[PDB]
Amino acid sequence: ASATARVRIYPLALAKVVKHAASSLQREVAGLLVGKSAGKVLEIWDAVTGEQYGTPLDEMVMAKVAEELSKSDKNLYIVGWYHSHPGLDVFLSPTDIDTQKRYQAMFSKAVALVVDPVDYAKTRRISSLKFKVFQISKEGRVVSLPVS
Repeated sequence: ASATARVRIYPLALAKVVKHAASSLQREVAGLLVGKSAGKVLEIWDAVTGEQYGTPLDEMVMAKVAEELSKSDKNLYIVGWYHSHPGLDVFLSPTDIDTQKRYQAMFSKAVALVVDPVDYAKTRRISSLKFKVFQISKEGRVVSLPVS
């Protein structure tokens, strides 16, 4: 359906995304996914961001993400992004589609992890996490990828 067949999100990455998203329920937070492909499987090993957590400048976002990237594993690379949409359920907005298309122009296997962390933050159970991982097909459809 799209360039990447499926995705494996390592627990430390998922933890980082969820902590960010769940710590910031008033905001549609974002960051980068760090990992590597292994054939048709895209591995998400880590996540970084230049955004603030919680209740809160491009110049600060750039510094912070550069600092995080400087500490990242040199055998890994940017494989996508995440975006939280508290209370909106899980889909790519029109804006998100544009962004994802831009990511894919940088790296054809890039993916978009969308999370709605409201229920997780209420229940404190990962099984209440609402998320999907998306890519955009050539013909412009939003495709939801298998995730382990």
